[PDB]
This record gives sequence, structure tokens and C-alpha cells, in this order.
Amino acid sequence: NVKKITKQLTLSLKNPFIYHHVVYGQNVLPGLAYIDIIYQIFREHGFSCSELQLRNLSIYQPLTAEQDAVIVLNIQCAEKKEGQWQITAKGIEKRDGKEASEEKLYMKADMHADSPAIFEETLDLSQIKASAQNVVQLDDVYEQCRRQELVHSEYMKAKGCIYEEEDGVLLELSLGSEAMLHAEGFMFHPTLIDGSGVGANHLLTSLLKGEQRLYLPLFYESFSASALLQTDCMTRIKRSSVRREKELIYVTLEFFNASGEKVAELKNFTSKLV
Repeated sequence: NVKKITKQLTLSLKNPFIYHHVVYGQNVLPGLAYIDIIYQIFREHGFSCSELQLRNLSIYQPLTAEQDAVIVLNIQCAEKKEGQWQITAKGIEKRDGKEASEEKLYMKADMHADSPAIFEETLDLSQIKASAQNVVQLDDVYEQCRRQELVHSEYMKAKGCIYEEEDGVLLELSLGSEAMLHAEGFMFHPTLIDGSGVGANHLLTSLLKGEQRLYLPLFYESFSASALLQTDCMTRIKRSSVRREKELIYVTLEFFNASGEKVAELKNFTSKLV
């Protein structure tokens, strides 16, 4: 029924992800929020998350807003071949200040309607905790972010802790009380997904060789999901998936429900040094 889907978003400091996510003092839509954005759009046209695979998402620049400026973000999904959409998100900044500015490319991606997303992997969660060598509370990791001038507050700060071992990390993530109140309308909650990125970056620390400049999202190879991630998740990051190559870091995020079943994966989440 759809060949061309468009959605216009008005992004400003009224948006709680932008207001509560500050990078080198600028309010920024977390790049990991695009997953929710895109899956909302297809859902509105009848697609279940399990029908789709998001592929080759690229971020061209951060989506930033200051003061009262509004970014009017036009998302077009165009069905190039059957079950294959090219997505582009381009925005114009409206203010006063000075009125509408020139159109900028923020993100592009592909969405494939082929293939149902199914996962067989399960985990014995308690076991994994019991075998943990150290537990890091997540507030302490957000403490470190703030020292590197990345500041999540309130709605944007996940709750939980990181279970560390030689082989990887397990992130026990849930919404804070303010975001929890509104979790029901999300598909892949940006706080859960961003928090998982923050956990990944904590496992990358040794490979970072003391570097303090932030790494922002650049590229996602794929995202696939058999169920929504709304209130909580268990995220595993395997050391074998994480690497640094000069200016670029790579990780693979595996999402599990509270019962331990694998329900999503972000493969080769790539970020780039600022």
C-alpha cells in the first residue's frame, strides 16, 4: 500500500531526549534514537518490528538544537525495489533569531521488509551475575561521561549496573521513573538503546588508551528485533565484538528480555572520535 512514506518531526528542547542529552554543551538528539524514529514510522503504516531489518544507517551530522530553535525533520522512505526502502532524513532549522535556514542531511538508511526477525539464543541471567568478577553501578559510568562533557540527565539516564567479566559485559538497564511513566508508546526506547551504547563504551575503556574525546554515532550495519524494547532490557556486549581502529570504535549490542530470551541485535554499531 505504501511506495513513499513521509513523516515530519519537530525537534527542539521540548523533546525530552534533546533537552536531557548534552554533548560539549550542545543539546543533541542521541544518534541511537533514530532506531525508534524509523520503526515508529513503519509501524504507523502497518509493519510489525519483526517484519523488518534496518540496514546501513549512516549519520552525517549531529541533530542539535539550541534555545528556541526548531529542527523540522523530514523523513522520506521510498520503496526502490519490492520490500526495500531507502530512508533519508533532512532537516531545516526554524527560528527567530533568523528565520528558516538551508536544508541539511542528517541520516540515511535502508529498511528491508524481507525476512522475519527471529532469535534462538537464551541466557541464564542469575548465572551470569553470579559469575561476575566486578559490578559497576551505571551512575558511576554516567559520572565518567560527564567528565568527558557528555551529560545525560533525568529522562535520558537509564537505571542499572554493569556485570563485567573477561569475556564481555552484561548491562541491566531500565527507565528512570520519569521516562517509565511514558514507556508504552515507544518501540525501541532511546534511553535503553543509548544506555546500552554507554555500557559498550565502558567496556571499550582499556582499548581507548586514556582518550577523553567522545565518540559519537556514525554507522549501524543492522538492527533486527523480534519484540519491542520499552521498559527494560538486558544487553550483552561480547569483547570479541568490540574493537578500536584509530578514530573508529565498533561494538555489537545484543538485547535480551527480562526472561533472558534474545530479542534484538544492533550489529557493528560504529562511532567516530570527536
